[PDB]
Amino acid sequence: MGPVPPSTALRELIEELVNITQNQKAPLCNGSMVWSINLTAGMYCAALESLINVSGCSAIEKTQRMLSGFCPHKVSAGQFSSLHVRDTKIEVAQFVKDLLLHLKKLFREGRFN
Repeated sequence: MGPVPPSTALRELIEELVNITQNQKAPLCNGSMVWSINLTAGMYCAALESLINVSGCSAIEKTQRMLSGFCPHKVSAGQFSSLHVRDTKIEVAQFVKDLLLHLKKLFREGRFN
């Protein structure tokens, strides 16, 4: 069987992300907040580096693997690409929700990253 197609991976990613945030009573991480990013064609690469700032949260380790599948960006806790602007940090729960609108959005155009 060949790898999972791109559109199929997005649906798998959207369904899994929704499942862990819909049944969440409180922030999955210890209230960890992440830097806001501009949602653009490089959402997976930009979103990944912002998450590299969250450690100890197993609930998102799988998310990190799936996001990498869309962005071969090996980012280290020392290398940063989108955190150039001095924006404010936001709760991870809100970060996923804001990203969720864009995830299903590319599905309508079928243009995956």
